[PDB]
Amino acid sequence: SNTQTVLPFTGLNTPSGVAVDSAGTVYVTDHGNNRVVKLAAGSNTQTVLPFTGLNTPSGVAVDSAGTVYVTDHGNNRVVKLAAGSNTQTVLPFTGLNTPSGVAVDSAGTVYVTDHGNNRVVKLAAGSNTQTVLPFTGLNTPSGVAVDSAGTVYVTDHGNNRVVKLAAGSNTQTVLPFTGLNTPSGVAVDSAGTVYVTDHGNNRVVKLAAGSNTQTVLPFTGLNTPSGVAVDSAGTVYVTDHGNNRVVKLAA
Ligand SMILES: [Cl-]
Ligand SMILES: [Cl-]
Ligand SMILES: [Cl-]
Ligand SMILES: [Cl-]
Repeated sequence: SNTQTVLPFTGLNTPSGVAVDSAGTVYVTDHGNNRVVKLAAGSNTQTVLPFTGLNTPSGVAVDSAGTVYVTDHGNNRVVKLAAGSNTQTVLPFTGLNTPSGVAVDSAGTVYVTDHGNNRVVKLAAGSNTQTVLPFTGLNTPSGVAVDSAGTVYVTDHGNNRVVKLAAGSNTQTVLPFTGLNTPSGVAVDSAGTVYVTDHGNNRVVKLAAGSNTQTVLPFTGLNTPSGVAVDSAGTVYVTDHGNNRVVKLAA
């Protein structure tokens, strides 16, 4: 599609992350209002998720159980809320510094871009022991995504590039995007196509698995886009950060 739609959220303030679940419900970190909002497909009435004490939250993810995970950026912590629960829990990460993105794989492993420490950390389901992933040379990494094969994709924000690590690998590779400015968000769909918010160029770009030629998606009028998600139908959702809105484009 080249007809973008603005989702009917209301009262957003410089939103920062977006996630979409298997039913098409959209979840947004409403960064400047210290809250997380949720909108079912076809609804025009958002709700606010009952997180507690968030400080300029940045990243959001939703797992197969519908549990919502948020990087509570200003509190140096990651929290999660089971669907229909009113009580969040704090995940047992250690040493985080303004965390910025979060992803969860099919095994429940939680991946976090530990932004201010230039690293990516992960926690397995039920574990208290985080691991630092063997990326190298990251500058203020800003988004993370993980595909069905366990390959981890990271927007290396300060180095204008996207890197990936295959499961079990100790050596990253750089994806062949071109011309990125301070990339923020990243998403990967079931076919392995990688979508990136090219933050400083006000555009969203994508790269099919095996391709060396990116495509620019036909969004218009974006301002410093900040997060991206893709649903099972291939619809791409972007937090249009500087325009206080969320926009989508069917494939
Ligand atoms: Cl901001
Ligand atoms: Cl901030
Ligand atoms: Cl930064
Ligand atoms: Cl910005």
